[PDB]
Amino acid sequence: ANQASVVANQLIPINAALTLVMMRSEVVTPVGIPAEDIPRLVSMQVNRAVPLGTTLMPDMVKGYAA
Repeated sequence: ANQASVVANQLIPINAALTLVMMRSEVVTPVGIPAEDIPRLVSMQVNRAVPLGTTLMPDMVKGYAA
């Protein structure tokens, strides 16, 4: 597997806007939002709490559509 996903680098509280310190890139399964989309996720809000080490999925970000 070579495809990396965005993984929460800290607990992201419900309704928080994403910042760069919150997002790392890891090869995990199941695959979530592509790690190269991290720039484009900044300031978007999550619709649930995302614990440390959880893969960020399309349905967890408000307004995500790519």
